[PDB]
Amino acid sequence: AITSLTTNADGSAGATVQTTRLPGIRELPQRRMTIRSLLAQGTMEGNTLEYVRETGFTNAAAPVAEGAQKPESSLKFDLVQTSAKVIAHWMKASRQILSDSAQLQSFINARLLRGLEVVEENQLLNGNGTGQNLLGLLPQATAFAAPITVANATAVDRLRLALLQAQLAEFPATGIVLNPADWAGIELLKDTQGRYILGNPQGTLAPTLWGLPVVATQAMAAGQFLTGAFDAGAQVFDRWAARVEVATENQDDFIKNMVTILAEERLALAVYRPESFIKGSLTAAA
Amino acid sequence: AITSLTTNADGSAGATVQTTRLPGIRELPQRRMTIRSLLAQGTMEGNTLEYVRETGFTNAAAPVAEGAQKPESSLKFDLVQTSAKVIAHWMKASRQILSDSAQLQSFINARLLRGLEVVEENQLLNGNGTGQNLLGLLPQATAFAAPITVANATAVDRLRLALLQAQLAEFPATGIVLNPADWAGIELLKDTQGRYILGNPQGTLAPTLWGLPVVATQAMAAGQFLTGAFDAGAQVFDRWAARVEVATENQDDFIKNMVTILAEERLALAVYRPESFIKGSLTAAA
Amino acid sequence: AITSLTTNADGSAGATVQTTRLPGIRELPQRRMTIRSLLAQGTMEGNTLEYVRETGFTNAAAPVAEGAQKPESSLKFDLVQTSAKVIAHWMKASRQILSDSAQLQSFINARLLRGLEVVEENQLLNGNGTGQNLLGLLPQATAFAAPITVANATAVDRLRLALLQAQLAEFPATGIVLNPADWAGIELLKDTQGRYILGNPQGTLAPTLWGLPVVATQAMAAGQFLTGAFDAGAQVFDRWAARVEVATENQDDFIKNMVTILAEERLALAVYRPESFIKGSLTAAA
Amino acid sequence: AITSLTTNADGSAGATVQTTRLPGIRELPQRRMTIRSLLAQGTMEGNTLEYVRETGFTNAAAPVAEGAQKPESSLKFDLVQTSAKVIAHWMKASRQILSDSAQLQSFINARLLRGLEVVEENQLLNGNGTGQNLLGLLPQATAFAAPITVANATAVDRLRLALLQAQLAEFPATGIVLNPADWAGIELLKDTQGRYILGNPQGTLAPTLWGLPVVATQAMAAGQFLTGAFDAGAQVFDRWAARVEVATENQDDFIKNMVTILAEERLALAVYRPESFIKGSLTAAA
Amino acid sequence: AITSLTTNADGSAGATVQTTRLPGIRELPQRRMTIRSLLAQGTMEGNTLEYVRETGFTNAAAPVAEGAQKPESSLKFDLVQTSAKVIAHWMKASRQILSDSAQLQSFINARLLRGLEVVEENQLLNGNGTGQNLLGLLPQATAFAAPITVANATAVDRLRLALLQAQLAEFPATGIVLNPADWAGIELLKDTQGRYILGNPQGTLAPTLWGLPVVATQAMAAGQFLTGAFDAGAQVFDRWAARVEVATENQDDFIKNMVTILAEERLALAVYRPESFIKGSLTAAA
Amino acid sequence: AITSLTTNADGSAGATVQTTRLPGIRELPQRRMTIRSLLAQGTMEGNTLEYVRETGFTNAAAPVAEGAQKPESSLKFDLVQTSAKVIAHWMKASRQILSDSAQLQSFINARLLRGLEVVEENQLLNGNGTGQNLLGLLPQATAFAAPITVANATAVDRLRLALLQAQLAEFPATGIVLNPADWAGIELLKDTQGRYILGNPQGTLAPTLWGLPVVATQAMAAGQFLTGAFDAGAQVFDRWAARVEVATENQDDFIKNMVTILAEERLALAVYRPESFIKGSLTAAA
Amino acid sequence: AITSLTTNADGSAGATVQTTRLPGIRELPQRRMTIRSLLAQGTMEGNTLEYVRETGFTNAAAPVAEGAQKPESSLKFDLVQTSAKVIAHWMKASRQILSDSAQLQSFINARLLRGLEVVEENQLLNGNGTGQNLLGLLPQATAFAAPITVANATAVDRLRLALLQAQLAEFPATGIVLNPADWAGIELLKDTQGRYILGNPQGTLAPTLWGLPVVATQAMAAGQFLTGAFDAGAQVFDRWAARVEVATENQDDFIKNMVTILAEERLALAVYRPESFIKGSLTAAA
Repeated sequence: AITSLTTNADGSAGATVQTTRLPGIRELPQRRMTIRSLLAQGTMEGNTLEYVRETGFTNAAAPVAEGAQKPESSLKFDLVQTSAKVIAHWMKASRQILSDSAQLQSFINARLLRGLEVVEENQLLNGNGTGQNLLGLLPQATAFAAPITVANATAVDRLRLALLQAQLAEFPATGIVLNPADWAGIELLKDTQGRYILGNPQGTLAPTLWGLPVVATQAMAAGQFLTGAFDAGAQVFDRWAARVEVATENQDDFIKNMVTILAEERLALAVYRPESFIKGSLTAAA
Repeated sequence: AITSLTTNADGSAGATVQTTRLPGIRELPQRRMTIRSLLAQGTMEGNTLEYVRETGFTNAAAPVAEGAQKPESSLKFDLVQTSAKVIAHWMKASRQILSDSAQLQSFINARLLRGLEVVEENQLLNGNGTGQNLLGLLPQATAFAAPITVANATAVDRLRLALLQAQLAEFPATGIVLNPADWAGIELLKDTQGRYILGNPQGTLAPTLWGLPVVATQAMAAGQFLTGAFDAGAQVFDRWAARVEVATENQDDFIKNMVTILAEERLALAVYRPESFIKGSLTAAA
Repeated sequence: AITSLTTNADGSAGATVQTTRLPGIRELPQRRMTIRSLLAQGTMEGNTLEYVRETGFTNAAAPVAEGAQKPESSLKFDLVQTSAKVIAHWMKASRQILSDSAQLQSFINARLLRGLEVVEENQLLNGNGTGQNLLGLLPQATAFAAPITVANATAVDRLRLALLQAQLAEFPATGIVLNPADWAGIELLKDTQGRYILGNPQGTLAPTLWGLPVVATQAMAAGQFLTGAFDAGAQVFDRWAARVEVATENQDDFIKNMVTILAEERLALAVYRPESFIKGSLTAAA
Repeated sequence: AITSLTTNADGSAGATVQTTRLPGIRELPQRRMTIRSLLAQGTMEGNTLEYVRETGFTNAAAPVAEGAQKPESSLKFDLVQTSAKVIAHWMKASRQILSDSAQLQSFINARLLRGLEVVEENQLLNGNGTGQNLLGLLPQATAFAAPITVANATAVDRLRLALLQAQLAEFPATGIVLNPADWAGIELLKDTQGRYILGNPQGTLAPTLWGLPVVATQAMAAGQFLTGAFDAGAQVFDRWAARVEVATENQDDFIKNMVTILAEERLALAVYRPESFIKGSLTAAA
Repeated sequence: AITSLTTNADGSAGATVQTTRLPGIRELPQRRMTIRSLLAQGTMEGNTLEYVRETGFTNAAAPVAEGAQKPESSLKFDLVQTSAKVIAHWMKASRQILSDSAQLQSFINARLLRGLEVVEENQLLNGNGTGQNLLGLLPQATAFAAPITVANATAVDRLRLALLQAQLAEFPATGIVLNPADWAGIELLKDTQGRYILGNPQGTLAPTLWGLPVVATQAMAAGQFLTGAFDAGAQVFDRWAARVEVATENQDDFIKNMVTILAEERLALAVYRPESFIKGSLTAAA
Repeated sequence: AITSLTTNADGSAGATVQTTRLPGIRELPQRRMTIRSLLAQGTMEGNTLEYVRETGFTNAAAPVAEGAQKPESSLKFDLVQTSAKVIAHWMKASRQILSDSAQLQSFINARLLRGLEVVEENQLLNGNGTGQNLLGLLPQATAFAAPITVANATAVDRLRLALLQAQLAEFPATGIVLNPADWAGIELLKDTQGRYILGNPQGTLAPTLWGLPVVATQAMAAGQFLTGAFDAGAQVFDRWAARVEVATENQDDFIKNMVTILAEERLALAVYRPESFIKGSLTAAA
Repeated sequence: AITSLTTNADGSAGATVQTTRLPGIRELPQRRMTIRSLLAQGTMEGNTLEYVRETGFTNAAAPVAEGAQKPESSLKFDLVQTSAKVIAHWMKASRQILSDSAQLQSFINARLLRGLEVVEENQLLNGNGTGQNLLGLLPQATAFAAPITVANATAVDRLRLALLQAQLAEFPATGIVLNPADWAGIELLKDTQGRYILGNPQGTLAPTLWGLPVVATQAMAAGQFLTGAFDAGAQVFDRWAARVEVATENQDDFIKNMVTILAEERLALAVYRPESFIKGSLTAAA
């Protein structure tokens, strides 16, 4: 009998129907990439930067008599330099594949310059600074030392101690950065009875601790926190931009009907006062 | 000794009284069958649907030297197709038994309509997908792994960990489905002193948890939960509607005084994102 | 010396003073008779009541191929019947004791039919139904089995578990019935510190719990509870009414100057769904 | 020189200054005497009051078969009688003391009238009943027994248990009476942590407990409480009123220039239902 | 060289600049002296006052038989006398010091009155009465004995027990007076955890306890308290006033150019009820 | 290949790129300059200030007998002197370094001005007064002796004891000054169950304790407090401004090509009440 | 008679002549300041200056075939730095002398400037470079090596060979600097028969040898010569100028009524190509 089969037997009649194509493409998810918005921004017109910073001030001012002579003071200075690194990548597509799927060219243009961001931020936060890498905020900040003793340390108390330590250095903190896996663990704090300190099973938690903005990014290792003033403690200078270029004659690609697409960034980072950033671990690690 | 006895003896006279009959028919109780309204609905034509998705991205971006070769990158696509299945069932009623029960016809119709919903819900929840079956949400869900370690196991804590794991993969959750027994167990959580954390003996608990709606259904085994975004994570495409037909000449039924009544639905299901659904145990089981 | 003494001594004169009688008769207090108003009321005019109920519904719906034969279903029905019982009692009094206290007859008439309600309620609530008794709600409901495990055994927890078990049978509860002593023991619930969870020494506690009304009748045994929906679960049919009648020649009471008074009830009870009633013990009993 | 001295030396002159007398007489304070207002008031015209009360009633209503015989019930009655007692006292004064201070007569009259109420209330509350005394509420009140069990013996728990015991006998309570010292001791109740339960150091406490008015009188012994309904539980009948008379020829008081004053009350007390009053001790006494 | 020295050497020139004088006199601080505002005021015209007060009342009223003699009562009276004392002092000043510093005249006048008030309050509060002293409240009030027993000795419980002891003698209190060094100790009460009972570190505490006003004065000894009804149990009578006299010829102040100033008070105190005031300590004193 | 290398190989061309200098100088932070604002300010037009105090006031004011000489008493006065002191300093700059870096004249002026105020506050706070220094508030303050004894020594308890000791001397306090480390330690105060007393992780703590404003300054050593009244307890008199002068011919600086810059302040301090300041240690130190 | 005499005799009226003074001051002779005019001029800001020098060029250009490849060339650079030096001197006069004659101040200024010019030239021609000396042209010039052999090698022959050697490196010479004594000795060269080598002494032309103008200055030591391209091989950068300053207040000059005048200058010298200068000795053996 007539059926939906598509074989070569009698009464197949399966090719009369056609498949329906659902519109759109199921794209992969992307992260938030909020690190760059914290710091200040600027431009340069070269390869290296240079700035001068004060280092000392004696201030030998004392009360003096009527006939005696006043004492003298002095001061010192120092110089700091940096450098700019470049990150780039390319991708090659044939000519027949293009102009067949209309929304692919632009698709690639959206997938290239996005991939520049991720690595860039991974360079901005924790870059070892050796080779062609960059020097990040995390491997350049100071360590966590307790100013005052507390009998039983808690993850919330340790952050307040870090704030106090940053304030004793005349550098008030402005923001906190830590892993979302730990910002959620903070919501799961218990007393010795069983109540919740910050968590609320029938609500949500605002992103604020001790009156300072707090941010969670996947680029931070689990069990670490970085606190301090970001707007006035560091800056990012853009030498080049995130432009995307198309080349149709690279190597022997003209006589093989292909094309290549390239993107590059060339940014740089400067940290004026490394002692205004505190980095530490949330766990005691006894 | 005239009594109400009906036995064949002296002075029985028990057959004079006639028993009365209470009107109406008492039926078995029903369930809710409320997982279809969670998802989205749509219409289809033909037998097969197909969609195109992105299945990879390399993003091999890295810093480069001044005169070195830039790194490569690549994309990858895939096409996934789903088919439509038919669910149907019939029963056969003698012609003489009808017209003696004036309400049997509507009862049969209602039972046939209700019988499709149960099997539809069972297939939508957890269907093997081999043969004529339909692939359901539960078999495609990812396993539950705790991102962090918590001191004491609690259903609220486990649900929060599941939400965190959902959020780590850039797939925010929207709804929770769990057994009503576990909801009652949650409502009976206490302290070390003996107070109630969420329960209210002089009231009732609202149906929400961690800002996400929670739904209780007997369709899931006790000690299991399922969290995800149903409004966009899957869809149900209907080909036919629930239809009922009555036949009097099927086979040799004209010469046997019988009728047949048959019902059929022919729906189908499409799951865009298998990784956006999390299933697991609400108890530690360790 | 004229005094108030009433002896045989000289100058007693104490018998001239009369003693007066306080009007009215002081009688014992009565009960509330709460059970009967909970259920539904009706009238019957026979000896036996019967109704038809569905017992099975074989669902065999399943997916099928394009050229495969569809499955079959089946139904069943049964009849359930009950009967009407009679409770009655009489009282015989002398003929001289009447017309001496003119109000004894009315007192006996009132008490004779007022004592029927207590036995009627006791039979309605707890009657084993074997022999001449009536089948009550208590011996026919289902025993309390814990659906989920709870570490500590409190009365409110067991009540919540009973409501959960009732809901698991797709039968929501509507009322709770238990002894007033157990409802008073609930107010005296202390923490480990010494505070009260529900009670208020300067106020009173409303007769509600978990959103369900609670009734405390002395008819319920101490240490037991019964939960369920009463309006749509069972009914009581009144065949006869409160009938009180007098007789002067019963037995040899014409040659003894006596009289007899009689009262009878002749009610019936029909229970529809024994699965919607949960009976249990408030204590752990283990 | 001239001074304020009053000796025989020269220039004393101190006797020319008199002494000012402060007007009025300072008096001892007064109690409240707030038990007579709890009971009902009545009048009697003889010496003895009698009333008939309907004691225990046993019904035997039970289900019966088709031809079996019906059960039998019975009643009982009792008659109780009371008596009237007299309380009086007199005081003797001289005629030279009178007519010197024109306010001693009214003072003695008021003192004689007031001194009766103290002993009258002492008899009404706690009267032995043996001899010429008057049987009070406390000797005939019902002892305290625990219907249910409680771990910690706190006074509020004991009062609630007493209210429960009164309610079980179908005799609701309406008032509580106890010593003010015990009320203050109840005020200073502590948890295990150290906080107050009912006492508010910056405020006061309302005169209610468990929804029933509470009265603190010095008449009740320390460590005792009496609860029940007072309006319908007893009555006081006034044969004579507070009567005061003055005599001059009494005994040989005409040749001694004296006078005598006498005061009499002659009240009586009747208790209808002796089992509606519960008496007990607040302490464990174990 | 020219300098700011004042020696006899060359180039001193330091005497050409004068010293600027800051206006006003920096004075010593004074207390409040609010003891006299607690009691009532009055005016007397002689030297001695006396009042008459009832002392006792036997009230030997008892129930009597029909023909028995009735019991006899009795009463008493007493007369109590007071006295008036004088406190005064004087100052001697040279005639040339005045009119050189114009404000010394009023300064001496104010100091005289302040010296009068301080000794007045110190004598009113506690004077042994021997010699020319005055009889104060401290050596005349009744000691403290706890009517009941409390497990934990806290100052607030001791004050409540003092109020109870005042009530048991039928003398309600109106105010409490104690050292301000103990108000802080009361404000510093803790739980067994570490919380605060009364005082909040972020506010102020109202001066009230158990509904009675609290007065803190340095005059009361540290560790002692005194409570009672001040406005009705004592009074202060003013024979003379606080006038000031100025004399020029005292002994030889006319030929030695002096002047003298004198101040006198001449007050008296009358205490009616020495049992309405209770004094005691706040510690356990064991 | 032309690159950015700077070696002696071919195609180096690394010397053609010049560094860029960021404008401005990165300077060290200030602290608060907050002590001066607490005290009151005034102006003087000389070299020495004086004021007059009254110190002793004997008070006999005793009760006197009739005909006896009244006792006498006396006053006292004295003068207090204070002198102005000059604090100043200078700095020597080469003539070559000036006019090469344009921003050194303004920088040096600003740093001299800022270094004046640090010594100003350090001398106002704790100066021993010997030599040519000032006598500050700290050495004139009163040691901390606890009036009462408190079991648990908390920082807030010690502060309350300080306010109590201030109040006992008729010198109420107005402000509190302590290290910010102790303020942070006060924020992290725990119960025994692990909760917070004053701290709030989702907010900030207002600077107020016991109704007194609190300022935290690095000037106080760790663990010290200086409770007192500042506005009316001391004053600061300014004579000279904080002008800055430049000289190009001081000594032999014309033949050495040098310049000098000088700054002078010449303030003075006058403390009226040395007894209203209580200094002490916050830690138990026992 | 009346003659122009001065003796004390008749006539002799020659003491009324008023001998006239010729305006202006005749002065010593000075050199012509030749060296500075040869080199290039420029202005500099700061203390040190840097410049980039090209130190290689391959220039692999060659003819190419029809379809052959092309060669590459490449380059290389480097960078070098130079500092600045200070030359100054001063003189002091008495403010009486330079107030009597105005022109002496201008003469002093001119003499100071001329001394600065002379010292500047002497440092430019030959400086050690150690300490604060400049690095002149002479200590940097390359040695002299004869490219062509000659028989007798007189001074003229050696100079011609030096010009040939300078030309053989694409740096044509522009002048010769040598001592005036050496130039005179060269001009007085005698032939074998008695004539002059350099033409005849009748030529009225500026000094010139081999078509190049010679410079006869005493700054260079006798017996040596320097040749090269001054106009494009060396630059003099003026940071400051030859200004003059006057100071009236100094070490102690205000007391002694003196005044000081200072003249000072800063300069730098840059030698781009040290191989463009040939230095040598005119005598072959020495």
